[PDB]
Amino acid sequence: NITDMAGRSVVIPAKVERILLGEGRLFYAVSLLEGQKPFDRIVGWQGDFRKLDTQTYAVYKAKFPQVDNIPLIGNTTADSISPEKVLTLNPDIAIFGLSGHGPGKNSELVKQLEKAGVPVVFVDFRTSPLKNTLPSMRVLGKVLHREQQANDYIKFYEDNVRKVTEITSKIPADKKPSVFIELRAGAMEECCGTAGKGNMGDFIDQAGGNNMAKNLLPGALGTVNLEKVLSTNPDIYIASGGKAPDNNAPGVSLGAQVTKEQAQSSLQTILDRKGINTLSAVKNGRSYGIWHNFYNSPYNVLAIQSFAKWFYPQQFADLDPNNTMNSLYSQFLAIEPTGTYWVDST
Amino acid sequence: ENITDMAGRSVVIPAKVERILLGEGRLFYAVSLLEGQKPFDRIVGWQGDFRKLDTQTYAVYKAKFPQVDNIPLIGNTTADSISPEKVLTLNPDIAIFGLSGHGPGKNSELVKQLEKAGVPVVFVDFRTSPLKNTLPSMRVLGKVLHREQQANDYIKFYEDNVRKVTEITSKIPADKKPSVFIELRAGAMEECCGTAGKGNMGDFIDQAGGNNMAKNLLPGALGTVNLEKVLSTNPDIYIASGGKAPDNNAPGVSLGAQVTKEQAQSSLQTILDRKGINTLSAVKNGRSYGIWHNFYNSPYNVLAIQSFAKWFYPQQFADLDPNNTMNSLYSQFLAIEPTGTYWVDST
Amino acid sequence: ENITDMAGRSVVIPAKVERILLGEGRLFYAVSLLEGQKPFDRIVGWQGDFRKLDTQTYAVYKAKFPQVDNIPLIGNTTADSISPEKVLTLNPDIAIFGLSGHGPGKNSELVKQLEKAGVPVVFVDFRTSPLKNTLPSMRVLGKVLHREQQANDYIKFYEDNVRKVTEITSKIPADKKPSVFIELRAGAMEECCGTAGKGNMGDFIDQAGGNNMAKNLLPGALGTVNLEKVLSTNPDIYIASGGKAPDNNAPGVSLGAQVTKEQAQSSLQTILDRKGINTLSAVKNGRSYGIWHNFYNSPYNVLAIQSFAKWFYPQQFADLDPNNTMNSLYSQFLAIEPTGTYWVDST
Ligand SMILES: N=C(N)NCCC[C@H](NC(=O)c1cccc(O)c1O)C(=O)N[C@@H](CO)C(=O)O
Ligand SMILES: N=C(N)NCCC[C@H](NC(=O)c1cccc(O)c1O)C(=O)N[C@@H](CO)C(=O)O
Ligand SMILES: N=C(N)NCCC[C@H](NC(=O)c1cccc(O)c1O)C(=O)N[C@@H](CO)C(=O)O
Ligand SMILES: N=C(N)NCCC[C@H](NC(=O)c1cccc(O)c1O)C(=O)N[C@@H](CO)C(=O)O
Ligand SMILES: N=C(N)NCCC[C@H](NC(=O)c1cccc(O)c1O)C(=O)N[C@@H](CO)C(=O)O
Ligand SMILES: N=C(N)NCCC[C@H](NC(=O)c1cccc(O)c1O)C(=O)N[C@@H](CO)C(=O)O
Ligand SMILES: [Fe+3]
Ligand SMILES: [Fe+3]
Repeated sequence: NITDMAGRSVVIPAKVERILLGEGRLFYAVSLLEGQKPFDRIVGWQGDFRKLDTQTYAVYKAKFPQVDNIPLIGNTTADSISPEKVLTLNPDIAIFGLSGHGPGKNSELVKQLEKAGVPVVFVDFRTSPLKNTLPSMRVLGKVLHREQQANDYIKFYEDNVRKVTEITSKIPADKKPSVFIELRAGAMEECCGTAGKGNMGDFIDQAGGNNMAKNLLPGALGTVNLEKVLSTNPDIYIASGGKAPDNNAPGVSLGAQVTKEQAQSSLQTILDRKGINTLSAVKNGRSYGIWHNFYNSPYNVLAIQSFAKWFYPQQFADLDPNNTMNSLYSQFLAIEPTGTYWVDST
Repeated sequence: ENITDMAGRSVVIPAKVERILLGEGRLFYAVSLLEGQKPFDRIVGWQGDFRKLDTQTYAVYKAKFPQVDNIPLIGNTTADSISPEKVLTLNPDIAIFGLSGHGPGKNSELVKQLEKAGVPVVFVDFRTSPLKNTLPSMRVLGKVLHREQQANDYIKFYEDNVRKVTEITSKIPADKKPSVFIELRAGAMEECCGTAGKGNMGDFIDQAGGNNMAKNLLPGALGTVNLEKVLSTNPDIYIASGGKAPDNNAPGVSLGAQVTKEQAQSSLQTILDRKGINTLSAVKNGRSYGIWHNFYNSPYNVLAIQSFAKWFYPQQFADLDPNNTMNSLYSQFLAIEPTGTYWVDST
Repeated sequence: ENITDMAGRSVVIPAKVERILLGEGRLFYAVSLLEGQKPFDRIVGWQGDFRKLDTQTYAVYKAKFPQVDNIPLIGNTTADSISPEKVLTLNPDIAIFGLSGHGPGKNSELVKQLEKAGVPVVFVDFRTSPLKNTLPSMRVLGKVLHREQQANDYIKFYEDNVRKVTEITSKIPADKKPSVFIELRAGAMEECCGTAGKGNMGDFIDQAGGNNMAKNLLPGALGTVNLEKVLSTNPDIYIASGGKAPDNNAPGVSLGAQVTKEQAQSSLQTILDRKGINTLSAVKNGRSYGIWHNFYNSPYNVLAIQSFAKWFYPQQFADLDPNNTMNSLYSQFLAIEPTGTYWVDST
């Protein structure tokens, strides 16, 4: 038996072959365990990975066209999941997130699955990445019978994060740069989405930054008004996005099918917005883009490294997130790394 | 032919023993010193604490003895989870229990049931009063299990290896002794900070010539002291106990048979990086250490008394090496090979 | 409604409060700023520290309110002496506790008992982290006791009176600051010398633009530094805290509601005449002072921050008078008349 991220006891199945993904992008944690056979044990998933990660999807489709035939249990919201379609896939395990675009610990679907005799595991990369990322992988390892892959990934992760924390854990608060992260910048109805005590805030903390929204918000995600950002006038501005290159909607283009030219061109649009464009950080060129889906992925060590190099350029001159990304893919994944997951303003 | 156990009770020695019941699984450690190359041959069943709270030492014995998985578990990790029915159907001819711990005590119903069933019960203790009880416990186990030679051999080994410490620390006056705080299962409890009073690992601090800051804060062998009380006392030496497996992302110190030094140093450091702890003088000065938790209930505890002495007086015990003591212990008495890290220093 | 206390815990605000339990008696000081001319009307019971460790302020309130003697004492001066049974039979509708001090903390059993009984518990702090916690504590007490107006009035008063200091001392560079040692309950402890680190009266030294010599000697808010370490550091300014009653022949500094300037100066001098202390440069040069100890846990601590700034930079704060601040505090908020000596200079 194991304790999941909701504190609940889960009896590990003897053999797993029918994994249900409550949130599609929980695939990222699964991908680190399944080696060259990524989709072999997925009976169905939330449609967020296919619809909100179109780039990473297309790359896996070109090498694995059977991905199109994995059933979508819903669209991009917990409320759109048919519990009936879920149960007819006869899962032998269901992986859910404490938060996100899929069911949480108190949903009806979780109770239905408990009545059906199906083990449910809660992980978390989104609410409390710092507390939860590694424990989540340890647990997924045990319940999916991929302890070796999991232990390998934890060692890789700890080592690559320790490269940052060995330095930033000793830096005193008054020497840290102030940071604002604008999630899905440009692309929300009301500006400005950001992270508080949690989510990408954990990355700012680890990378030795000072999140200006840490004390403005009670939860992991929330909203701060444009004028509050202008008034705080933080040292460093970071925008997250995952927009596909050939999408004329507002947002930052980043992901597997994005070139540096397009990442720079679209970040600039984001930085040219009224108000934003007068920020000291934007004028001084301390303005950056990070791929949004790192907000819910155990690949988040790539962002902690990208934030650290932006917060202390020379102290992390020698650190290369692209090499960490390449080591990750070659050691663990079944596709080749492409595209741009981070960008600096021209 | 009768013996007095650690509960003051007389126990008549069985003519032949072949079905030993272990009230606490980790009481196996005392048994292992007697059974030579046939460690599990006489164990009918045991509490699940050894298998579930000592996964590393378990796995090593499993690789050499896969039949260990088939020894029945009479419960999980608490006295209240033991089914007395499963116990009695194993038809034990002796039951070994601890005065304290994760198994039944002298006043439990199960002890009375066993007395009604005609089964001798022996109380040992390595946990409440290690200094008073460890050697008497082994003497007794020797007599009731018909391994007097092994027991007497282990007592001589133990006394000699402890005397290496006490010859020096017994002459040191109180005012030249270091203040010490031991945080049991540091990082891994709900509320900080577990420790030992007059008993348990406190006995080891006493013997090794240290001054346990919790000796007078607590009435019993185990208890709790608040973080702020530790900060305020600001002791010269900080020690954290743990037994966490390397592959366990829960909080705590990794130590045991399957732990490397790098793993032990990295995980001790996490423990020392916690708010409050990290401002301790002992932590800043590098007088910060890790000890394997299960020494809190094992006659192998001479290893800890030695590690403490070398931490309490580094140069006066430069020449003492607990690893040589462990290697001699294993080769003389056990059926497995010593591996892993049972003690670590901070870098 | 709901609020966040000083332990990070959410507390549901009672609709009406009429039975306040004080975990530490001297938490009364925070309550007194809210209750106007009816100070004791809503107190069901309190720790005995206010009555036994603040005999002077007690006696003054007794002369105007003799019913104070009938408020139940839930214990003496230590968390361990509180009967949880007597507490629960008072049927409190709220309990106010301190993160630290002579009453229960966030992890005590009594706090859990009260949670089981359906009684809201609020943690405040004037003692561990006065700078971070004093004003947030008052805002919170305001909300849960339905005295938001009084609380907001006191915060404005406090901020303004502290700003009179910080406007000046916040711009002073470290190398122009005087070194300071504060000896808590000077002369009156078994082992010299109690003091404050990064917290407690240390926060006041920081705000008043001083350099606390124990800031980096200690991990916690309170601790101990040896006499010789003080002598060696030989700080610019020496401060002794006390609250001893005039007619008490025990050692310590006399300060409080019933102490005259001459009793405060005479008793400070005894404290400064002690072996070792009397060779300090600060003592010989007359930069030696007394501060009333209970400011170590009171939202009236703005009086200590102001007394400190005036000792640290006499001419820059020539025009500042902490006595006017106390009188403005008493007249605006309290139900008694200010008397006695809360601070003293050596002649
Ligand atoms: N399209 C919707 N109606 N909901 C979206 C899903 C869940 C929601 N998402 C976010 O708040 C969010 C914020 C910033 C950036 C993102 O990518 C986001 O997905 C959400 O998290 N809701 C909370 C509270 O209900 C939760 O599920 O815990
Ligand atoms: N809690 C909400 N109602 N909205 C916040 C999240 C929902 C929605 N998110 C996306 O469209 C999205 C796209 C790519 C990756 C993601 O994680 C996403 O969450 C959203 O942000 N909607 C905007 C309007 O488009 C909004 O509601 O502000
Ligand atoms: N999981 C539980 N509910 N109880 C655990 C077992 C019994 C308990 N153990 C400890 O207190 C303990 C403390 C520090 C370190 C350890 O390894 C521990 O096992 C226990 O000792 N109970 C006391 C009193 O009930 C006793 O048996 O004497
Ligand atoms: N007496 C108690 N109620 N708790 C303390 C002991 C119980 C538990 N112990 C262990 O997990 C354990 C592990 C390895 C070796 C041991 O000897 C153990 O006791 C424990 O400490 N639980 C924590 C919370 O999980 C706690 O009590 O706070
Ligand atoms: N009478 C006792 N045995 N203990 C008193 C408990 C409060 C204790 N007080 C001090 O340490 C103290 C030091 C200097 C000056 C003072 O006026 C003091 O009251 C205390 O603070 N305990 C801390 C740490 O244990 C706490 O409760 O967190
Ligand atoms: N926690 C401890 N063991 N000692 C520190 C404080 C205990 C005691 N305090 C007081 O008597 C006192 C008086 C007025 C106001 C306070 O806040 C007080 O704490 C104390 O100082 N004890 C002395 C012995 O006299 C000591 O322990 O050195
Ligand atoms: Fe989202
Ligand atoms: Fe235990």
